[PDB]
Amino acid sequence: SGFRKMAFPSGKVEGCMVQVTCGTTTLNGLWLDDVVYCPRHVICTSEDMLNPNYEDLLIRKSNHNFLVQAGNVQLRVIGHSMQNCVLKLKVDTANPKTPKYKFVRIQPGQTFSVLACYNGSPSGVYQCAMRPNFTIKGSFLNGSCGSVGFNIDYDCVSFCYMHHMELPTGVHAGTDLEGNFYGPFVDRQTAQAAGTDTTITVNVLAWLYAAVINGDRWFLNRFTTTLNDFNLVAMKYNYEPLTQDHVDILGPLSAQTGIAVLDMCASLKELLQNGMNGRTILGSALLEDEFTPFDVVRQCSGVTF
Amino acid sequence: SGFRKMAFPSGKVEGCMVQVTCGTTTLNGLWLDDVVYCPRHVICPNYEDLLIRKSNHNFLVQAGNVQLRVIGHSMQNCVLKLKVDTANPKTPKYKFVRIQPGQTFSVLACYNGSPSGVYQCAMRPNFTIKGSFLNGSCGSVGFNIDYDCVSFCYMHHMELPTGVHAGTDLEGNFYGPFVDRQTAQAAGTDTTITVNVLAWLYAAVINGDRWFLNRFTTTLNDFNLVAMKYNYEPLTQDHVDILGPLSAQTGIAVLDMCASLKELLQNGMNGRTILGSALLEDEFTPFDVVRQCSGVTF
Ligand SMILES: CCN(C)S(=O)(=O)N1Cc2ccc(Cl)cc2[C@H](C(=O)Nc2cncc3ccccc23)C1
Ligand SMILES: CCN(C)S(=O)(=O)N1Cc2ccc(Cl)cc2[C@H](C(=O)Nc2cncc3ccccc23)C1
Ligand SMILES: [Cl-]
Repeated sequence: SGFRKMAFPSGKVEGCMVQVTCGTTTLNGLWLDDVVYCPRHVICTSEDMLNPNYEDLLIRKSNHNFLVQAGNVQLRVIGHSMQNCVLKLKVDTANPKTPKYKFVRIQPGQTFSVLACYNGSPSGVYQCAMRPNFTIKGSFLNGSCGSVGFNIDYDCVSFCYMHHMELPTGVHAGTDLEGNFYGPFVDRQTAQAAGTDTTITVNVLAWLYAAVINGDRWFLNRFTTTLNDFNLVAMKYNYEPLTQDHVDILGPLSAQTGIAVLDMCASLKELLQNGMNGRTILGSALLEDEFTPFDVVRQCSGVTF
Repeated sequence: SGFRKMAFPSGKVEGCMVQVTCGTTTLNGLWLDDVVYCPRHVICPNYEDLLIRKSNHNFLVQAGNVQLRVIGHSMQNCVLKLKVDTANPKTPKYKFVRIQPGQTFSVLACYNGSPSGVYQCAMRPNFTIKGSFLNGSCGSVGFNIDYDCVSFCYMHHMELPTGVHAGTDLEGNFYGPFVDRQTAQAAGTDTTITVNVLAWLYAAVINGDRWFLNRFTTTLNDFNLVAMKYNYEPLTQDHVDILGPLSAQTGIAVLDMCASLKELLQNGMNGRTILGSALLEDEFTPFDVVRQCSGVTF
């Protein structure tokens, strides 16, 4: 019993964190095999950030301008290349702690663990989600650039995010491990703001099914809804549209609890209308949207209370 | 910017998790040097005469895909210590520490000696933890990291009827009035950790959330009278002293913030949130707030 925001064990990622220095800038890098991956803005000054020509800045650098530190050991850079917004530094030593890994690009609503680092040293681990507006609500200070997001289903680490910047509202923007940004964001200090955010509907539904599995049903009602009528109501509360894919994905939780997806949608419509009235759901007074259907099946028991 | 429930990096603890099987029971063990520590209920009462029947070869210890040979066994309170033939080469610098209610720690939840998740939690004033555990999680451990030294503070033993959890320090002494056996036992009425809510209000101010600040101040005595009525723990002068750094950083005296807490308790939040929460959060200590709003590394 119990339901917590749970992150993956971070050990396989800790053994990959290194410090990357270029002139006055110091940030974090991900050391996998003989390559160190880091944000390309490590080559910029604060002035360069308004309109950086990364290609012009990189061509002026040589291998020995990049200082890479792994623990108390200096690594030797023997090559360098840019791939989108990531810099790939070829080093002379392969990381003996390299785990089994993949680079995966995620979709909004997907969750992942973040290992927040400063000076190539891990300081904390937390769980978060890719928001529908492509930002993440993280906890990052200056020096955290290069910190990574990952999932560890089985013993394979799937790297999905690398931290690049903080937007004016305090939210964060970054790239997949191939250097492609999530969202319309650029690694430029330009006037850019996160779009209006929405609630991840399929995740709130999954979390309501987790509450039913843990023995709570106070929020259920005798009604059902069509998918269209649910979306017409949900859009009015800034909830993401629920698609037929979302309904199919919730199938296993629906069969386990005995409650149809469209009946759970009717409870959601009612919670949005009435609020919680002094009650909580899994120790929360708000509707939680940072647990996917997959996270709920992984964390919760296979036997409903 | 941002404020998350953050756990310590779990790697130094992952390298210590093993699976212990004895009879039909399988649970987790902590392998440090040549000793495996696990809940004594794995032998399952009078544990000493139940233990005397067992031989070293009855305890099956598995570290990854490698079998560890048990060469000795002894009990210390509610923990079983299995002497093994091999010292753990991944043993970190460590201490066994007993924590107080209100203190926080990270839990590495494991099943079959394999870590599956890490989360942050607090020792409740009623000595239970609101964790997330299924059958097979027994032996999972709680810890803090103070530089490069892991301080082990908790070992999971059982789930109570309300879904909350009970366990021991690494010397086998339970937190709370619990016993390791199937009997009628329940968690006492819980209270809110006042010094932790105050720390979290200071974190909200640091992150630019000031709607709850007011011009008023209060006395420690008047605040405690009010707090006792909302099932909040008494605030002591030690708590006030501990909040000193956050008081100087934000410019809000601890009794000035206590008056904000008083108004929140009597009026509610009125449709507003603080750090994305509609409830007053009590699982961040003053040190957690200073650490997360400063970037301390391990
Ligand atoms: C607050 C962000 N700035 C305006 S900044 O510090 O001047 N700035 C501009 C900037 C622009 C583009 C890119 Cl790709 C990176 C950056 C840098 C940046 O975003 N780094 C930070 C990252 N994460 C959390 C951060 C919290 C605090 C400070 C800095 C953080 C550096
Ligand atoms: C619900 C607890 N039971 C009644 S039990 O499963 O029959 N039971 C009895 C019992 C008695 C004493 C002691 Cl020290 C341990 C236990 C066991 C126990 O607490 N294990 C569990 C631990 N954590 C989460 C658990 C979730 C689900 C089940 C079991 C969990 C095992
Ligand atoms: Cl995805």
